[PDB]
Amino acid sequence: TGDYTDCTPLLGDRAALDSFYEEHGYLFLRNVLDRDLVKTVAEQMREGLVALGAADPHATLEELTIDSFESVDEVAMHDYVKYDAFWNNPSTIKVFEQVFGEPVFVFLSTTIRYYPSQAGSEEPSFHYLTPFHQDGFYIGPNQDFRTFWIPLIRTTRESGGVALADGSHRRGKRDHVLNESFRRFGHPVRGIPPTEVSEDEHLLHSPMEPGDILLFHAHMCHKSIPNLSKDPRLMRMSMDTRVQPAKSHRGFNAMTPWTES
Ligand SMILES: C[C@H]1CC[C@@H]2C(C(=O)O)=C[C@H]3CC(C)(C)C[C@]213
Ligand SMILES: O=C(O)CNC(=O)C(=O)O
Ligand SMILES: [Fe+3]
Ligand SMILES: [Mg+2]
Ligand SMILES: [Mg+2]
Repeated sequence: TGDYTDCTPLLGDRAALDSFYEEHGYLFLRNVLDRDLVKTVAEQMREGLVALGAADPHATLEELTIDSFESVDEVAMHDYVKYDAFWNNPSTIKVFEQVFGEPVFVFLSTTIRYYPSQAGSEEPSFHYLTPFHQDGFYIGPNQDFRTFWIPLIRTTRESGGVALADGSHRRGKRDHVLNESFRRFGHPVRGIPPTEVSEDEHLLHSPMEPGDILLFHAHMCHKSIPNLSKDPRLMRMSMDTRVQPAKSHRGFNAMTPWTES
């Protein structure tokens, strides 16, 4: 469980950036998004949690917690968090265009995540997290989109985020099988057996700061890391969308907001 390689030095170099991405199936970029814009999104999520998660109205972002992710009306949270305005801000688009080397289309769907620490819990609720999977298994038909994952407040090794299997995107779609320990809508979801992820596809996770981006290939095998933070005990607050060349086919998920899919 190593660390992401910082790819920010490669942004000035089309060839070098693409070569890294091709080999590894991800890019980790530090301090490339407008931190004021990110903070505004974080504070929108915070206000949603005050209104819907019974979060402390006087807590700072890092003091924030909620009793239960599940007790929060996720549909209502989408009214609070103004992600489309963020993704489509010129400063954000510029970074996306640097990554792709061409004009882009940002998905109309974004997933917002507000996961409290469950350090010390004997029966923790982590069924709302994700098993090993590839976004391309459930998004298509085109497979040239990339997932863009951003922290809204900082993450730590203990507070979690997403773990990536380095270079796991080079053998196409992998088998996803029912996993009863991960659920959406009472339905179990499908994941890649952890045994079917090679020891050679080294698992990576680094702490990230608001302003940072993690992005990865449609066939990158990745999974949630649970929040077991204690000192500091932090929420993990993040959001993820998908982005693709403006010219590429725009599928169902690309055109359909989260609340309707
Ligand atoms: C495979 C699992 C984990 C990734 C996706 C996910 C997520 O939260 O990213 C929840 C499941 C529902 C889904 C149909 C969108 C597919 C999911
Ligand atoms: O953030 C998480 O726990 C899981 N995220 C993803 O699977 C993603 O962004 O594609
Ligand atoms: Fe995913
Ligand atoms: Mg107080
Ligand atoms: Mg392939």
